[PDB]
Amino acid sequence: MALRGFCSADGSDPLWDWNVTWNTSNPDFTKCFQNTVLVWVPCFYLWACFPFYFLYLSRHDRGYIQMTPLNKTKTALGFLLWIVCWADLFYSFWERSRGIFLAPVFLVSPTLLGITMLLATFLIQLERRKGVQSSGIMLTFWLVALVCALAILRSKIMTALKEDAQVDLFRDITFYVYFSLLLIQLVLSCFSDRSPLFSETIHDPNPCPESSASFLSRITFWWITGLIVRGYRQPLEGSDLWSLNKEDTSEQVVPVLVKNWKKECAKTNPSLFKVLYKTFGPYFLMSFFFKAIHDLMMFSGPQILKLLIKFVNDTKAPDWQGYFYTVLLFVTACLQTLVLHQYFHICFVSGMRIKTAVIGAVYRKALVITNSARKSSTVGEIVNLMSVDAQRFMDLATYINMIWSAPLQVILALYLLWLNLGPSVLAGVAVMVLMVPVNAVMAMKTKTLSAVGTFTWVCTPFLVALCTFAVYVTIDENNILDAQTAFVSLALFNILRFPLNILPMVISSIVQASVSLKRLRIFLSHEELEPDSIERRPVKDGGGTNSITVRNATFTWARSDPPTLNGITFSIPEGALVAVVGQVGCGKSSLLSALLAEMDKVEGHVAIKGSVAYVPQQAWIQNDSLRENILFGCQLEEPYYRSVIQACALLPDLEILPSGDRTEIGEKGVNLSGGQKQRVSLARAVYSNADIYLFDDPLSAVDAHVGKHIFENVIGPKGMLKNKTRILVTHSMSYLPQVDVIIVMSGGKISEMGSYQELLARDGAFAEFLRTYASTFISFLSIFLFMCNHVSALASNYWLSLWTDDPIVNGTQEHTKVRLSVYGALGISQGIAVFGYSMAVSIGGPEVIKMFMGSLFNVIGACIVILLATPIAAIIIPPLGLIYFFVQRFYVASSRQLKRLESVSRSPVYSHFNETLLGVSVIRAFEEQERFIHQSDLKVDENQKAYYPSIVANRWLAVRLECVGNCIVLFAALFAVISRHSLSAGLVGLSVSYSLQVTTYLNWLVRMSSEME
Amino acid sequence: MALRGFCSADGSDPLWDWNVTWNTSNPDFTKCFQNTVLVWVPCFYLWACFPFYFLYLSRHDRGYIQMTPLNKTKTALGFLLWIVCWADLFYSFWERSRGIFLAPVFLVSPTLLGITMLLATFLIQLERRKGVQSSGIMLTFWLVALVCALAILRSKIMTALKEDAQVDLFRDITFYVYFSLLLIQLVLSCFSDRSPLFSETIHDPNPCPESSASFLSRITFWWITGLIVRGYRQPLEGSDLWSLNKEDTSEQVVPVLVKNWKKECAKTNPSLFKVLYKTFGPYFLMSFFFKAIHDLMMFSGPQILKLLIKFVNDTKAPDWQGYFYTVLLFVTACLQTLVLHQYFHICFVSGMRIKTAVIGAVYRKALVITNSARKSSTVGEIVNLMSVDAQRFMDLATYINMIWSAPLQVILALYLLWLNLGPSVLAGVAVMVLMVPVNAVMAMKTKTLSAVGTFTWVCTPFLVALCTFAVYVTIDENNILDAQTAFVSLALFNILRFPLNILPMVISSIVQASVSLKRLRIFLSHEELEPDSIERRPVKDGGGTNSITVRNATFTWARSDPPTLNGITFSIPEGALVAVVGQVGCGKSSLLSALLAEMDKVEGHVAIKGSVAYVPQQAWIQNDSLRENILFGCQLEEPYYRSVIQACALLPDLEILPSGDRTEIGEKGVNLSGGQKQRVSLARAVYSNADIYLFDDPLSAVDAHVGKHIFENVIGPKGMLKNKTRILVTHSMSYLPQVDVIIVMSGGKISEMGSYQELLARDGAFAEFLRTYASTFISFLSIFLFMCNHVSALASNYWLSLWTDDPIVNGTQEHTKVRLSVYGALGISQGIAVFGYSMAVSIGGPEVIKMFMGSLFNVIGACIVILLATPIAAIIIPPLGLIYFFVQRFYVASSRQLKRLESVSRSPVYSHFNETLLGVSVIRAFEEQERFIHQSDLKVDENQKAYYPSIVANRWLAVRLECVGNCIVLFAALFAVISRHSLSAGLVGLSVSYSLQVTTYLNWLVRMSSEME
Repeated sequence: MALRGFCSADGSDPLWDWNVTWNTSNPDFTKCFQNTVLVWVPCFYLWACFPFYFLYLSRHDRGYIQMTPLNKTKTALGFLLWIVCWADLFYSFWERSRGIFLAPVFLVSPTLLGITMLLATFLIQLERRKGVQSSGIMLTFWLVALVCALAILRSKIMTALKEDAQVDLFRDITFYVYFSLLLIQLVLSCFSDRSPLFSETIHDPNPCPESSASFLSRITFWWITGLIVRGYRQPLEGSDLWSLNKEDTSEQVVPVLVKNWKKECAKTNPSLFKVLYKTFGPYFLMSFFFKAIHDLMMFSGPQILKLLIKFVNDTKAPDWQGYFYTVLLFVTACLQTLVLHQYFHICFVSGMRIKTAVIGAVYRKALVITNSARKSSTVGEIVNLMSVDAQRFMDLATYINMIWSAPLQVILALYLLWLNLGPSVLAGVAVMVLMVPVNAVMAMKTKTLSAVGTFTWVCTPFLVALCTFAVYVTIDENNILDAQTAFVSLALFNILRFPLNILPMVISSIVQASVSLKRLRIFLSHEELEPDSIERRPVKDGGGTNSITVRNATFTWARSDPPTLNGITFSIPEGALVAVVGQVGCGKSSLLSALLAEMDKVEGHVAIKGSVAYVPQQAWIQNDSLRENILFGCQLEEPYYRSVIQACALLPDLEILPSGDRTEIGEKGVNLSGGQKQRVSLARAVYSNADIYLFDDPLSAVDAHVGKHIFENVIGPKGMLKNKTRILVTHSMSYLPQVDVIIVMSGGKISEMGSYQELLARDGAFAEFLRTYASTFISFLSIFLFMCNHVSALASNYWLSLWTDDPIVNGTQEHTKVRLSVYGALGISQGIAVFGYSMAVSIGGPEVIKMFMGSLFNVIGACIVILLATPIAAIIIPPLGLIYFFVQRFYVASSRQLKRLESVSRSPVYSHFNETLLGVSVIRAFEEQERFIHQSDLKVDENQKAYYPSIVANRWLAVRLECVGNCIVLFAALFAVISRHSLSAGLVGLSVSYSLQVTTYLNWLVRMSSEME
Repeated sequence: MALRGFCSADGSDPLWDWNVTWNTSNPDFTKCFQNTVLVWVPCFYLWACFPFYFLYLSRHDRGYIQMTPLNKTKTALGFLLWIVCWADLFYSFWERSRGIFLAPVFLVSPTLLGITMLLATFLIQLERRKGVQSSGIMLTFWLVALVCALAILRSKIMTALKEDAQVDLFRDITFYVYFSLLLIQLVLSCFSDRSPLFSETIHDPNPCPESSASFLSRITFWWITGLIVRGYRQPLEGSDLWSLNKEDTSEQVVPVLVKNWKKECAKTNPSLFKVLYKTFGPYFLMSFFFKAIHDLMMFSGPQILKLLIKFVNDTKAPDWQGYFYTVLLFVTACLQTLVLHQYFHICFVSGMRIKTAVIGAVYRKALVITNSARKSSTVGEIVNLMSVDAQRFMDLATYINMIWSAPLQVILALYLLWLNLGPSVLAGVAVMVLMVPVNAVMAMKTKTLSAVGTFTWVCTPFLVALCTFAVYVTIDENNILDAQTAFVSLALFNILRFPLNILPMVISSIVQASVSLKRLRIFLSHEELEPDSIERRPVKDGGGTNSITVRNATFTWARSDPPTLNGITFSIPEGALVAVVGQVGCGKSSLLSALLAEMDKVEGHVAIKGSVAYVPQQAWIQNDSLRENILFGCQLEEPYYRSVIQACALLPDLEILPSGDRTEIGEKGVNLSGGQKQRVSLARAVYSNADIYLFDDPLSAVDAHVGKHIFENVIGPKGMLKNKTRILVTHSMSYLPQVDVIIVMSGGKISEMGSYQELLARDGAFAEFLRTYASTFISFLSIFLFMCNHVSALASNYWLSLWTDDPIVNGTQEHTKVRLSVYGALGISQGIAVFGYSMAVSIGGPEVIKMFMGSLFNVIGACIVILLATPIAAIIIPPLGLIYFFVQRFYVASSRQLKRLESVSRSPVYSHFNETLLGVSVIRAFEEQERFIHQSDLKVDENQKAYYPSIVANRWLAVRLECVGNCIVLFAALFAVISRHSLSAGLVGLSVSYSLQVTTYLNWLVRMSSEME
């Protein structure tokens, strides 16, 4: 209560009077209020946002924009804005000192403005130093200060020329100068800044323009209009799209997630969503504050409307009041559409940023890890995990914020409806519960009346309103239907309807996401890094005499099975032909694979020296050129290519092919034979030019006569690779005598080792093997029904408006029985007509034309109602009938060509992953597993360059189609307040109510039932 | 008088009447006036501009802009606008047919609007067909129609909502739709068109943007701001300039003038003047119609000011009148500055287009015509005709339109002043004749206190005003100095002053131009075509046996002299060495030159064969590379270059040079000896590789040994040119015996011809010749004086304002004879102060700082006066104190770098013309005179590319610095009309008078006293 004594020494200027600002014909604020609150509010606004902005900006150094003249003039203006406010205080000090008592108010309030201006000037310099072009804080502060100064300027201009007023000629000049400088700075603080000294774009010439735009352009999504119009004439395809900004690329996201997951695993299990909470968490806290505010802006629509009606029925209030509400019907309807469409963008971006990391984390955990423990099917169990489970992590991101906002709106709307009407709404909302069976009906239709059901859905607002009003009127008495009662609930029900629709289908989505999480987690922890290290590396030393060393080796396929190899110990020098002999199923494959770090060793010491080349019995070919398949990464070399082709004898195979060594080999191409595949693999192996070669019956399917030249050309001692180490396994008989050393193993143990001559002289197991084997009319009806239904609805609304304005005498209002009778009769007629045209269209037939005609006729009716209420609105119909039109044609011809590129670019990632998963066994032997990781990175990135601008073109139109909807309410309220002396309450209520339901029906027509056709 | 019965049957709605539009508190037009005149005016405006536009556009086909959607929508909008106006007439016909008498007025107007709408729609398509992007007629028509319809809309909105009247609901909707469509079309018809299918710019990538700009941009000169801003930071030089538009080039103007002049000469200073008038007449006639509107709008300021001053003194007129005049103070002050600056551009372009044609005509006449009759000096008589006479043909273009507008303004202003004041102004204007002496004074100050002279010039308006008012108030006593009398004449004198000063220096310029015309015509009429046809061409036939044929030849140097050659007849075969022998002054040079078609023949037959090479005794070198000088256009050839260098023996000369054959030879370079020059010319001649060679003592200054070596190297029979025809003349005593045929001539007649042996055996005159030639402290004082003078002027103005508002009692102005005394005393004090600071600045010394300080103090006073008159104007001072500033700094730093390129580019054309005039003889001997015309063309075009945008940057600032001046009058009248209840007439008069004189003093500061220092 100190303000009363603070304002003056007599208490004659109370803060609020209610007799000077509201009840007069010329409102004007008092003195103390103007001096204190209007001055203080900007300072409090800015002083509570400086530490947060400073802390946020202390981590985002980006540039050094040096000496633009804008920074030279803005600093000067900010410094000049301080000296006048200081001079005011200096003059006040003089006046106090000499002879005048002036109260402490003049000695305190001015001194804060100087401090705030000094802080703003310093912030401009810091903002320039940290290098950001457009500012989102200076604009708002300048706007607020300008409005607060405009109020005082109007008050002073009104009180100046009243009657011979005595005003000191030292506070007018100061305030006028201050206001002019504020206006100049507001204009000047929105142009641009030149550029940072250095930027990321040094080589790529096509960057996205989002990094360089003004605050208003980013708010209104204007920078996307560049490539939309260009898509209308010139077809859109190829490199016309932009490039990423080096932040969403897969090379800068996956390592962070994999490191955090590895650290969490080493800490110990909680699911990976626990890690995602601490990785991608601080970007969802901005998507929670934006939603709630929007919700509180939804219920400022009806209330104002109610007030307006109460103003029309009063015939003695001052006129200007009717202009105070209308302005508030424009700001509130404007700030609501500039907040939701930013929360949507944040949610979509943070939901897209997760899939590009999960995909990479899955891929990097398959090619080099989880060996010998993979038992799930190769198709539909691993590849499906890349296309279905990871694709259900964007819906959850958008829908996770609808779990608590769904019941809040319902509770608030029910409370307001109960406050307005009374207990009857409990029955009325019961009808709302009674049409929960209607959503049950559409659900069971989806399981399996569709048109009949949707027309009952269309008609159900009428049914619920009629039932509510009948219950309100029939029960009890002495209740009169005013304009507010019958014209507020109609909007409240429409607002409340949507959350009762959104509640289903969400609880199923959450369950499905939770189910998918279990599978993702069980796969990401499906191993314990089996091939960590058991060998002496494929190549560790560049020089040695003994190639393969092994002592006391023992390996097993699985940890729960008896060992298959025991007591394995041998040594082999360099450049010796070693051939092993074993029976079918003896275990040759297991021993052969144990050398490639594909087994589990319990005890033993084994080592190899030099890079290895592997030729498995099964061959795989990547879908590419035969030249590329043979080269396998290495560049061409002549006549090395000719030499290796001659050695492999590929001349007939190259000649028979339609284009030689350039056709489509493998899948999605011509089919070959097994022998040709084996020859191609052998050619690739010999081209690899390794130190040790490891074969596995590479000539079984090749004809023996044909394979004779191959054996005598390369494998035999006459070949060009006689200086390397060769290992060959087979069950052939002919090639045994020409090898150097023969090793025979059975029962998991090696029996004898030695040369062919020594084994033959011994006449032991080899002799026994040789001896045993011994192989050495409806259109016009539909139109008429449409017209009947629409005129029935219009007559219903007109009759309700006429009824709501009946005079009140002796409690009741004349007659309240015939109105209900005619209302019910017309409702029954409309219900008959809707089913009649339902049957007509069902017999004639579809839904696209249905909704198209419905929306067109409804918007025509919405226009004609406003035309009938006031004959001056016809000025604004033409100009608003064109701006919308040009929006509905650019979007259809530009969002239909960007929805086809994704279907083209989707397949390659899945195909590449399937190929890698099928060829991992051979890909790991060559020690070439980084190139493939890089390769599968450049295809996912190509599916996120043509997909990012396919959703912004959805946040464009939606914004552009809501300003049109909100520019009719203002002009239907302003043109109705001017002529309050001749308009009843009902007509104003109808005109205002029909202007709210235009944006929904305008947006429905453009998206659905237009692009489909 | 038919309108009275046309409006209505009983004539109850007459035409204009002051009882309903002017004397009321709510002005509103009547019914018949609204129905007829406002509607009819647009139709008459457009219907009187269609044939002219059609005729002008039927000759300027430029493109085929095909199917822009703007042309698709504008036609539809026009066709829609037609139908509503037709429907109005249809409904009127129905109403007249059924039961209603409605008068013929409703049956005429719609059928007259429909025709205009259809014509506009057709004109859009016709405009599209001929390919013009921006239209200057559609915008004006739409604006006029909208302005006319605004009043009808206001009346129909005012008469409907209030008074509870009855309005038919069939004419409101039609008019509202019509107004909305008009607004939409006005907005839509000012964007752009796409492009013509083909344009001139196919190769050059830097065209001037003037060919592609909107109407508003062309009017406001907003396409030169692109490079003015760019030149501030990056230095301006080189290729940053644009290119011509293929219309001002010298290859497309000179032929037209030369053809017209030749035709006029063949028909037979009236001749040249008539030819110029017939050639460039059409584009100058547009300059007469633009210096008529501005002259009339000049006199619309004093009338409005007088009306406003009279209105302020009235305290019962309705308030809104004060807002009708102020708007008229903005349109009139705006249309005046958008007309003069469009006449200046046309005048300057027409002035520039003449010099580029006169220069080309003179050059094409000089080189190949007027031979043997040139007697004027080579310097200062012909070259001066290219730089002085043709440079005085741009001032005449601008000043020729000031010969009749100078006295018209004087006469009109004198008549108005006499009407306002009376006979006293005749005495006062006599005192205004009294500065005819003082301008004569500065005239003699130009011939030989000058600061004192200009300070008396500054004080002159005060002196003449004081004398006029003293004379007005002294004689008799019948008139009282009101506000209008003392505040209209002050502006009228200032308006009238300038033409009284422009009149001198023009009559001298006209005389000088008339003098220059005589010399230009006497040189251009100097044709006297010498080389018409006298020879058989230098080369006509490619095959023959006799080289030179001559019979009965006779030639003379001049037509008024006895012939020097008579009885010349001889013949020589192909490849014969012919040497002629003559005495000194015998006439060898005359006969030698006669063979080159440099003489005139009265009788005889002479003929030559094959292209000729000429080596005159005097050699000329163009300032270029020695390689280019020797090549003379031909490309280099090896080892031809080495062969000719060895033949000419140029090895020591090339070796001794600092860079060999690459130095700067000739003028502006190193000097060379005469022998080297002769050797260079001989090398050029032999490089020419002609059929007939003609020498003239080419070894006079050459050393005897060097000359002998050259003679045996090339000229002698052992040389490489023995197969062609050689002619040599000399007086040497050694080379005669080795020649084939010797010809001796004397007295103009050839005596004997024959071989050396025959002549020696004859022992005639040859033996005689042989034997004959064988025998042989103030700064602060200046500041104080400045302040005293300015406060004295301010006190003078304030005292006059106080005096003019004295009450009138008994016919007299209270008591006079006391204001005049103090007025004169303060005037004398101001004169003493200005003389004192004159002496101070003369002793201390300059003019730049003088005018700078004067303008700064005057412009600060012009703002302090407005601030004192009304304390609310302080809002507008800051924002207008910045827009001007940024204009003053860009222009100074961008028009100082474009005023230096001309000084660089001026010299080459004069230097090239001098070189050509000195080399004419050799340049014509070689039959190479077409390349040099192009060479001299390519430079005058380079002097007109950096000069065209050096004057538009003067029409930019002047436009940008007059809207600031005209935006203070509006805000000083509006802020003074609001508070008429507390302001006397004197303060309003002072404020409005001082607000006019701000543009002149703002423009004076930027151009002078700023750029100079």
